[PDB]
Amino acid sequence: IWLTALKFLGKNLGKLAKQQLAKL
Repeated sequence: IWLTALKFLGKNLGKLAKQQLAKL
């Protein structure tokens, strides 16, 4: 479930993208 995890990690990835936005 590596490609899947990438989605979660992506969830973690974007959730982060938000941390970037919030600050922006």
